[PDB]
Amino acid sequence: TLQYTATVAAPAPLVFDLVAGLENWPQFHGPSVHAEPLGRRDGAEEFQHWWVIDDRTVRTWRARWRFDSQALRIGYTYDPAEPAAPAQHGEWTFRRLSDASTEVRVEYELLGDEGDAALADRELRELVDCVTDAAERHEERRDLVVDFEDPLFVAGAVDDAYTYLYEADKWPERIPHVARLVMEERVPNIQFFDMDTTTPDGSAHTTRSVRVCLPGDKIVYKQIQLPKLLTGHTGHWKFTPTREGFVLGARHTATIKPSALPILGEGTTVLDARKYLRRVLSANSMGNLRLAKAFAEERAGV
Repeated sequence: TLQYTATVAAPAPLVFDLVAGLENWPQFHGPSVHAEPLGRRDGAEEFQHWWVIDDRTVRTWRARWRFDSQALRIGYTYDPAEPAAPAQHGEWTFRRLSDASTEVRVEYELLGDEGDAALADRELRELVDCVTDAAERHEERRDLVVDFEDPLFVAGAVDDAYTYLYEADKWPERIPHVARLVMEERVPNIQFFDMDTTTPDGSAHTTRSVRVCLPGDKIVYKQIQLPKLLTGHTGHWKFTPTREGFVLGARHTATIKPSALPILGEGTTVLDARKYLRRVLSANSMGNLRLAKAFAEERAGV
């Protein structure tokens, strides 16, 4: 049995919550793109995981988790991943050292012979490092992290709006200011693209996104090449049926980089950056939502 232990300057329940909240790892852990709950399996919670492991490759695998918020323990088993990574079995424990200090310990084993133990060790340490940072900077992140979702009712079929937001390779001809989009989808329903967006002031900004596409449900994405103002940006396009149509949701979770605040002008505060992002990101997304809505409603005979 292998082991890694670290000290986190935050309360144990907060650290436990960060690790247990699998769907939110993408908010503070670089490689994490999504985690999708798949139901129970005799008391365990089954999940599918997606990590971006280089700028054109995603690793996905199935896992089963056991969360104990009373004992502050988390058990997990990973099936073998694609591309190959070994099966793994482990346990997290979170131990009080003081009111605001915690000892995190992970004990685990790789199953089988074919793994890269060095790689697995480094990946665990980076995850624990990210947990540590998110926990220790919890109060600061309440100001740096801009998290919101804007909905729009659509009187039509989910599949039509889903197709519209899924076929991003067509956006340059459909969505204003989308000047270029270079799509890669070698693995079905896992997309990478570079995108150039123009703005009224001349300049054009390139970003790169990775998306996990869940047909009929949602598209979850993460920007892996970011604007200078951000250290993180995740979001989705979500489709929620109602009795009279469905409600398309555009979420953004964007993390401000304090050192880049001056990019918005002399005197820019964190709140100024939050206001900028909330307005600019929602305006861009609402443009997409209204286009997807029109597309779906047209196909529904209005």
